[PDB]
Amino acid sequence: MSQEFISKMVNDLFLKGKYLPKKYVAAIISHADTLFRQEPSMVELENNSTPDVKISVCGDTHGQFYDVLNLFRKFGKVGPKHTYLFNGDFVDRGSWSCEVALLFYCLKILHPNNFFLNRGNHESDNMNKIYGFEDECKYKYSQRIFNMFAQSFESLPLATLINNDYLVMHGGLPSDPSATLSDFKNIDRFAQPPRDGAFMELLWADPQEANGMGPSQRGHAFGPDITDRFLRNNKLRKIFRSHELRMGGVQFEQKGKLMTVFSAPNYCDSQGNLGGVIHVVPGHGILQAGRNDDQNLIIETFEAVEHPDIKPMAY
Amino acid sequence: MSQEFISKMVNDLFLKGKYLPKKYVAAIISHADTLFRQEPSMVELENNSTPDVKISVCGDTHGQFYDVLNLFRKFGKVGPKHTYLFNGDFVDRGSWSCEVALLFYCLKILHPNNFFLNRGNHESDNMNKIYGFEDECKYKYSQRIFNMFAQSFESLPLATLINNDYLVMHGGLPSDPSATLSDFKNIDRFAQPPRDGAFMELLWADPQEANGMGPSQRGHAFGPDITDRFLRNNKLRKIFRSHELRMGGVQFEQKGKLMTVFSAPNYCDSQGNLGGVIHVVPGHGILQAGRNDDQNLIIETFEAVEHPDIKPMAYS
Ligand SMILES: [Fe+3]
Ligand SMILES: [Fe+3]
Ligand SMILES: [Fe+3]
Ligand SMILES: [Fe+3]
Ligand code: NA
Repeated sequence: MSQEFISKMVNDLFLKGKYLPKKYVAAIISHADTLFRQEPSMVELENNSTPDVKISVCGDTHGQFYDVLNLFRKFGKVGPKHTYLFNGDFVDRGSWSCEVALLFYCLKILHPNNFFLNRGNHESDNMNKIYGFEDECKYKYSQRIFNMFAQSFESLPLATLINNDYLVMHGGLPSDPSATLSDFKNIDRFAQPPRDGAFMELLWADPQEANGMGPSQRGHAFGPDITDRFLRNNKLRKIFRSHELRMGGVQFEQKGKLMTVFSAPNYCDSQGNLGGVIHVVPGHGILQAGRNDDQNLIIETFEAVEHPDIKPMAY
Repeated sequence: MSQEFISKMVNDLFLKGKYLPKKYVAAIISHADTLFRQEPSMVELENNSTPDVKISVCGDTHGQFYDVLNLFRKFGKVGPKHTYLFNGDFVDRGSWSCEVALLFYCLKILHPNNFFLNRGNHESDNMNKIYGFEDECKYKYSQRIFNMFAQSFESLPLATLINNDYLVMHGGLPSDPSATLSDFKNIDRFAQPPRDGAFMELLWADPQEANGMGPSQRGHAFGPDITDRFLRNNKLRKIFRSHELRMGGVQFEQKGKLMTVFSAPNYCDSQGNLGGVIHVVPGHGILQAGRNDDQNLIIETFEAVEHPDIKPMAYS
């Protein structure tokens, strides 16, 4: 694996609407799978000690390869100076789910210490059957290749902690006031998300602005009182999560205790929304009234880009 | 991965009729899969340069965990002084196919340079469906774990070459007089065995003592004239292969040009056969009239051992 390999794959193959030989796909899915399996259920990251490493957090990409690429061209390439985290939901809906999954896997292999993924609710069997990926995968490669992706999904961490300040999961928090970091750490993640419990809430829960807890519009809703309690109990600053569309790519929520970052711009070729990113860069933050109250954070946004004459879920 | 990890797995888990947590199985199958996938379709091994590394070749084990263990207790453990190669057909028929697959995978991870596998015809979807592994795997673990094993099978090399003298595949040779080592080397192996072709012949063909080629008792039969031609064309000494039972564990065949090693003793709790092994140890061979004519080879054999009150294919 080399940057050379990714460039040819991206430029020579995926941008000409060609697929990788099935032997490479398998090698990639398998090497990525092995890497993530060595990782704890909650990855712990820091750049306090390494001043000039920028950590970026991105949200849903839902197989929008062309925006992912743009995201990379605008915000910079993954490297020793530049870690990234994708907070799940990178497959389904978009019609280049395989191409995103594969870049991410390659990147994981090439920069195992500068590239990170949380599982999102769509990196699951139930979701892929319904929402696109399975069909796209079977069409482009095979049932066996799909199974390989599906297995790899069980290996993805459920949450990632940054600078002991920010906790990041695709969905939200459990409403259990007992819940702690070590609870998330010890989760038996190599399986499908369960019906109830913190495993599913990490992947399914949405915040609300009302206090308390309740059923969501679609797991559960959790109010700013639940977030606050969790943050102070666990010596954190904020929650970052994704799982919901935000017209402005990232949204400052729950009186600052929470941010949603969503990185699938003009979602479903329809929403005309921005995608977002959250640089954690300690002490070089850029404050804005109503968007960022933290001196370690830069919030940027990005617009959708053109993509080939293909529908969403074209498979 | 450590020898510690294998010993607990073997002794504390598999010998008490318990299974590994599904998370370990997946990790193991996946780390082994990755390792083999880095390997060429024909692996090339040598101990000429490293005098005191013994290379052992074994044949079919068909999920007979207890004899595999014994094999290791008799012949010695895999290590920097002691490479091993299993020549396929380690799953199916025997009722501890998962346990053998898993030791082999662990061993591959622990000694990636001292442990080697050729794919055998049973390390395929068609065979596992019919012959036991799929049922055993689904019963003990899950469909997903079975698929993981199945995928890993596509990564296993099709042949292995030793000291540029001995060529080792599970089944046999193609009858194509063009066939060369580089032909085997360049095979797109990550797939199921095809209907015709050198891919399938490496895994399915049987030798015969009559000259020429023909349909086998079950791919094709290949005579001593085909072997000889292949050996001299390719600057080799012998073929080693497995895929057939031999009452004496290893058999010297085709006027010395070929040997069958088979390492599943008392096959199907029925045959009362010996299992075999072929040490290649350059210049410390032990010659026997009618068994070994090569000063680089030691042929040993081993007897079957007791195993728990379980039938063969107790899950099919
Ligand atoms: Fe989503
Ligand atoms: Fe989601
Ligand atoms: Fe066999
Ligand atoms: Fe066989
Ligand atoms: Na792997």
